[PDB]
Amino acid sequence: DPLRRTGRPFGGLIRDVRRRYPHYLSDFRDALDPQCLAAVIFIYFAALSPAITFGGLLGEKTQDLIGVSELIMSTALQGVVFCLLGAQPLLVIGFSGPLLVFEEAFFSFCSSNHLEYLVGRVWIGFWLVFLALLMVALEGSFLVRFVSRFTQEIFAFLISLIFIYETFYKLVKIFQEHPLHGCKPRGQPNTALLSLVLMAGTFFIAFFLRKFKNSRFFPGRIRRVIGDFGVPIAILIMVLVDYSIEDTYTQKLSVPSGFSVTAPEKRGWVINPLGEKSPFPVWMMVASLLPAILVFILIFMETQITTLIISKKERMLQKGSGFHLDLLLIVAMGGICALFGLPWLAAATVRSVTHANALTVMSKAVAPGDKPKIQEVKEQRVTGLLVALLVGLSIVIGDLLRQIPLAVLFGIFLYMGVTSLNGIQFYERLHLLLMPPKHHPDVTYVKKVRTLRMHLFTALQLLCLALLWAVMSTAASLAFPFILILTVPLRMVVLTRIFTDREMKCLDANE
Amino acid sequence: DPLRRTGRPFGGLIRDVRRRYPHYLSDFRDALDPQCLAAVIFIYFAALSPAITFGGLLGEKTQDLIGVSELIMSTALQGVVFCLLGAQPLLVIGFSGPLLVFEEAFFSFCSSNHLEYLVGRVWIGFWLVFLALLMVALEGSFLVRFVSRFTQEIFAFLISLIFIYETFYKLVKIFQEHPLHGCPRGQPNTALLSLVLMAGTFFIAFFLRKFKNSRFFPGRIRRVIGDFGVPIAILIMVLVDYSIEDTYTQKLSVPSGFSVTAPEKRGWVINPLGEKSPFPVWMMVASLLPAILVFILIFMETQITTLIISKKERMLQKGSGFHLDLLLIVAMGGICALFGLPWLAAATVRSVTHANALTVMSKAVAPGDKPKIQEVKEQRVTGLLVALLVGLSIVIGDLLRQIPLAVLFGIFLYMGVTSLNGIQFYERLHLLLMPPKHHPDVTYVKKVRTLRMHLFTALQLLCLALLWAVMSTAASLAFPFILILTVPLRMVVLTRIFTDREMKCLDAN
Repeated sequence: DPLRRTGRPFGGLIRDVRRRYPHYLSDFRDALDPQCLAAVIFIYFAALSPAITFGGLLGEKTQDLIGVSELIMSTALQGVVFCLLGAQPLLVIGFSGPLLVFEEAFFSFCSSNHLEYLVGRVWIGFWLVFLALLMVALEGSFLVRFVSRFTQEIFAFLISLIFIYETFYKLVKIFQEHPLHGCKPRGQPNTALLSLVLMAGTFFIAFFLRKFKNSRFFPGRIRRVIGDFGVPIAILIMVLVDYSIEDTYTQKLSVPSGFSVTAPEKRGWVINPLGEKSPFPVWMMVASLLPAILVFILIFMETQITTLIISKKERMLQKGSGFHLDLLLIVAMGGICALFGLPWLAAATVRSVTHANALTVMSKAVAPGDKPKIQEVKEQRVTGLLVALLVGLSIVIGDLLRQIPLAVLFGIFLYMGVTSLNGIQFYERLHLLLMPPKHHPDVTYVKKVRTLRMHLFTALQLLCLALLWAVMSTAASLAFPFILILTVPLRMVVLTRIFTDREMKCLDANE
Repeated sequence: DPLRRTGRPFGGLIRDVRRRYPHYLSDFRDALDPQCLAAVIFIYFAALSPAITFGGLLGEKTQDLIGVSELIMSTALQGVVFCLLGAQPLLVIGFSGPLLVFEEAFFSFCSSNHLEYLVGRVWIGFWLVFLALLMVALEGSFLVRFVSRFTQEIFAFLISLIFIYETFYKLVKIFQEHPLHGCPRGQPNTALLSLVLMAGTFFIAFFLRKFKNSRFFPGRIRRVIGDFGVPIAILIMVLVDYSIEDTYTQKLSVPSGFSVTAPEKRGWVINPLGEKSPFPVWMMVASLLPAILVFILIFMETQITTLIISKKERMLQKGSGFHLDLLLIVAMGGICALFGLPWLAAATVRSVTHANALTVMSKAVAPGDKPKIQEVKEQRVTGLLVALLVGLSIVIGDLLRQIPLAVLFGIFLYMGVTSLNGIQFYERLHLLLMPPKHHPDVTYVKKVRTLRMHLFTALQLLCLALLWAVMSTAASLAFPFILILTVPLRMVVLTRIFTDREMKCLDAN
């Protein structure tokens, strides 16, 4: 039982480091497989594009204090260190929306009170390091055992839905800059339709090859190899198709040139903790505790729920996962990186899920029946390290990257968002709403539960998800982790009162 | 078996006419059931669009006014009289692909010279009447039994391939008139909007077809929504195009009012007596072979449709018809060819949709296996209400002028793709590249070796390749002649190569 209170200081840390580290050479040996190369190529773009997007947003919202170069360097360094010393290497760490919101709010607060920003974040990093050390010393990470399936699925569904909304929203903003009138550049013709065509083509080739992977045509080995390289082949085909056209203008991937600060005239690579230009007030040094607590809560909840979803019993993970030597590493790396002005990072749920299920191997079942189960996952320490190094050295190259339009990557992002949905029981119970009761499958939560007492569960969980989305989209979105935490007392009290014991045991269980 | 000879010249016609007409009142009375109205709606929506789009291609290709209006009024005129004075009033008389391919070639041939024209077409049409009368009098309708599965599936596959290829030829011809350069022969957003529209309509129709037989919704609503796939896709795409403010897209070209030979004096009737130049003898007395080829096409299509619809499994009590339908179709087409208009045949897809939409289901508490005997709503009303409603849609040209021309091509692609299901040539062609251990449990895979089955499929593909090659290059007016000599091939060569057991499971009725 990984989530057990030993009763001794650093007990969980020692248990994790003795459970995972013996299987070290096995991780580097398991990487010899053509599937690993496809996983690397698939995840490189999915880890590079959000870095550029969020770097541009952060640079425009912070007066070019933190930009694209800093975010790329931070992601590379933190990913390399984590994949070299982490307990669970199937995690992809990167910048996200809540971190951006917190950074912009802190910048506004610092500007309002005439305080330094980069110097101010150093003390937040120090307090994060102290809090992480205190929590690991007291082995307080055993509280994850109280996060049931009722909360692991709302979080996953909400994150995967936002990933799809923000992908359809990037095409409306293209159609709004080049409208169909007829006659960085603006108002060009044939651009919006070309972007739509490229995105649709990439997405449809992705599903076509995914379907062909599990088909009956061709020999087995060729079929599996071709089905593994679905995303790279789709990307290559659509990039070549766009390269053939010579006159129409399409937006293309842009990266900065040279490892340098975005604003070298007002910033350096090293921040003095006590003062840059004017001395830093003493009171803020001890009043910075609250933002540290808030960002610690954000990082902790995100990383722990992602690890919980990844380490389910259905997904055959055998080497083991560490709930203690993950938070310590992530928070310590963030606190150290804050001293150099680089941003903080947390595990990305959709990227981690995609990375995990792009390495699974499915067994060969009989012709009739349901979907064949999962045989193995094939985890290792090589893919994440390679992806981090590639993202780090994505600056020296970039004359090659300038030929890849953004429209092509939208299809890959839509494919990722759609594929990441399957596997959670909330989605299947949402499917069961439409079907008539005589067509329901022979699953364990429908035979022992009345049909009308499962739709009530689904409706309550949808209500919780809608409330969460409404709270996130309003002006005060910094309370989102607290609202996410508040569902646990809901399940332990209100759902216990409304439902009976047997229904609660059947509907949401460990397995 | 109706396909027997009694020695009497008109013996088959007499036997067939004294089999349904005595039951005229029975066929004409019981038509008040509400189940027929839904079938009529389905037939109208499944038959209106192919007629209008085929007429559009005729008008844009022939350079003579045979566009939309001519074909619609032809279909209505043929259908009304067929329903009144014809036996087996379940056949739907529609324009098919092979007739397009043949008459395009004939018009190209007559334009290569300068003395054939529509008057030459009329001289073609007269020989149809003569030859049909001769064959019905001689009672040669029994030749249907000599055309087994080996030829029907080749014909169907070739027709589907031609149907598919013509859709991808207009896309290539729309990226050339309006290229994709920067800043109607060049309008900017015309080349890609058409592709978007046709892809959208094809995908919507395909998804509705897949959803029809799914596990969602009560099932009656599911079947109703799945029935309206093509109309719903067409409506959605035409609304989407109407929402766009300023972008050139080609629309339908139906003429308003009754129009024929606009830059010419004479009316609908065509005079085969020297309108412009004297017509020599050997372009009307030797103008008989294309009549033979058209007769072969019509005869094969109509008789195979009648065989398909009148099987023992599709139980039928009133009676069948094998001679009078052919006589009526060919003679009436030949007579009406001198009013312009295209020769018209009986298509099987619409007919079987009529048959299974007018058929009562099992109506049993036991799990469903196949539709039981129940009753069949044999009527002469659901054909008339379809033909008249199709033919009166010529004063509504204002609404049809807003339809984009790419949605129709999406519908062509959908029909050509969905018509490939049900012919054993297609499943054998699929099996040609599966591993041998994954082959299904059909009857023609256990009793014959894999190599012999693949040899049969490869031998059946060479005939298709030869027909495709001869259909295009220069002898496009002789492709119905190879579909005739493909019967002696199976008669002698296939028997000499294959054994008796293999050519009883591979080629089975």
